[PDB]
Amino acid sequence: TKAVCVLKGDGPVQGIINFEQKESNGPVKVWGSIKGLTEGLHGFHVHEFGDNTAGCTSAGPHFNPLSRKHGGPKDEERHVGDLRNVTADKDGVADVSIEDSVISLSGDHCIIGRTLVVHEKADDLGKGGNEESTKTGNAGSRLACGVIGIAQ
Amino acid sequence: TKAVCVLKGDGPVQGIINFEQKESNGPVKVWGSIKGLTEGLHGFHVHEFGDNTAGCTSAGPHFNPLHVGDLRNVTADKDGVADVSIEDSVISLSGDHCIIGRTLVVHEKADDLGGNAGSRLACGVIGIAQ
Ligand SMILES: [Cu+2]
Ligand SMILES: [Cu+2]
Ligand SMILES: [Zn+2]
Repeated sequence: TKAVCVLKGDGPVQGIINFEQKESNGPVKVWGSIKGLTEGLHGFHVHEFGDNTAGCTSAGPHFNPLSRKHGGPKDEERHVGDLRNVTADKDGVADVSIEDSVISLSGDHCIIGRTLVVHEKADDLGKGGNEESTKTGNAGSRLACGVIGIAQ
Repeated sequence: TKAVCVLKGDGPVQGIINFEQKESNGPVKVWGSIKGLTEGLHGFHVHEFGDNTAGCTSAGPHFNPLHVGDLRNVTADKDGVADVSIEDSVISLSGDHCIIGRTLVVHEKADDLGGNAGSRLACGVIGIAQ
């Protein structure tokens, strides 16, 4: 399977992110770039709904089919949608090259038809000592998003 | 099971289309509106790929896993608005005819039902809704 997402938002933030899974239960490669970002770390998650009728707001919460706590490290408790942080350079460009073992593009709990979101602030990966850390990672507002679609 | 699609293009054509399927073995209800169209019939199809990196062009061909994406035509009234109210039992929101993650496209011309529908005016990726 291959998938793709066009990220867009109100601001200068935009990008394209590609997904590829060679085998049914194989790792998913996630790669592309996002620009218009402030230099530094930006939270990066799959959200539950592929509903962009009210912008990124209508995407709902982090995609969490197992009803677990927010995280990031793929070897510890997380939402399925938790993809940690992207890092923007001095020119505001975040080149993305990730391999994730928890998301999938087929079978149970796949992310096709859901929304990819890039955030205002860094994701604390559920490591903070506050309630918000366990829910959102304190990544703040949604800067750009798009629906994840099947690609050729 | 519910889905939604925001149709956009590089012209005036735009709309929102909703999909609801209460039963996995039953019909999908398709409803919404599209504005900015020329009066008359317009091709209305699910295309294979939910790839909008090149606008509607990257959506690929008419969706056909066997066409399954054959939703026929919408009718734009004289004010350029098409009211969409469709029940289709060929498309699905689950299983093998699943259209989630694919692209809904509205066309310049009428689908002659056998498809000569012309340019892709607006499109969007079909996403899971609450
Ligand atoms: Cu998020
Ligand atoms: Cu078509
Ligand atoms: Zn999370």
